Amino acid sequence: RRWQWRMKKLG
Repeated sequence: RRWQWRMKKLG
């Protein structure tokens, strides 16, 4: 993963 998001991309 390019980072450690959670659900920011989803929308």
